Amino acid sequence: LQIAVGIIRNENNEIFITRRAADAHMANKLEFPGGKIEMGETPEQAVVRELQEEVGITPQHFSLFEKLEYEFPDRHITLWFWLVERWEGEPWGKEGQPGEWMSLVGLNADDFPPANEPVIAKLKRL
Ligand SMILES: Nc1nc2c([nH]c(=O)n2[C@H]2C[C@H](O)[C@@H](COP(=O)(O)O)O2)c(=O)[nH]1
Ligand SMILES: [Mn+2]
Repeated sequence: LQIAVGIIRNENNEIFITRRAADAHMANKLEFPGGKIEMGETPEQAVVRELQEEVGITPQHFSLFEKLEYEFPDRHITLWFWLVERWEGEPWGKEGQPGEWMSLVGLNADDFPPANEPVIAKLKRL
């Protein structure tokens, strides 16, 4: 299971975070909008499509900030963390999910999935 997520951050060094549903894997956890990279699709396409679907924006000139693999108690997933600094549209809860800007400095890794630990840390430096 390959996963593409977008680390969306504005000029104010804030990132746009969303909270996962109470009945989803890693429920109630904070997260970077993202989803499964589908067949016949590239990870770059997957992140654009996913952000469009989840927060209504289209990533532009983004880079791969981090790529890693994590083993959850019942599944193994590869995460593709894209740093998105330019985009069209305004990020919002397009799928009716909680969404808001969060200072990079005040992020608490414990709030996100354990898989994001290194990314969250590395983030506090760029
Ligand atoms: N969207 C998203 N999923 C994440 C993050 N970290 C992380 O482990 N995941 C995991 C949780 C899910 O098992 C999977 C995403 O699949 P869904 O979007 O279908 O929930 O990847 C993250 O920052 N964003
Ligand atoms: Mn998702």
